[PDB]
Amino acid sequence: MSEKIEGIIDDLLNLEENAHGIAIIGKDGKIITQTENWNISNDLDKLNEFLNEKLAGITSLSIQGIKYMIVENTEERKIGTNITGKGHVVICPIPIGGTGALITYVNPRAGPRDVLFNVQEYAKKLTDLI
Repeated sequence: MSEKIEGIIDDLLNLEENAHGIAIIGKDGKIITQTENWNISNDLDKLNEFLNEKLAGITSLSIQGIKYMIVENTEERKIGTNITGKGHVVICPIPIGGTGALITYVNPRAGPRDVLFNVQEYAKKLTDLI
């Protein structure tokens, strides 16, 4: 963790109104940082399993007791939506198809595709820092 990474996250949160939570997984599979409104620590093994699964598949992912149905899975972005109104999650691998990730909890009132432009770009900003 660094203040450079903290600066990037703060910039993303101020820029992207529908980013309601952030977590970063380092290239080693460990949590670098996360926003204080959630904790993904007890779900890290399942998150890493999903992040690193090769496609040619995992259909749901639970984070902190919220079940997300997987509606999109590429090397660039993986999207889960809770279907009881609890929100969405967007996982952007760092690098594309890699072992690090920028994870965004998405405002329940938004669609998860709404944050993609910003989160995919900010994932690329973290390439050399994680």
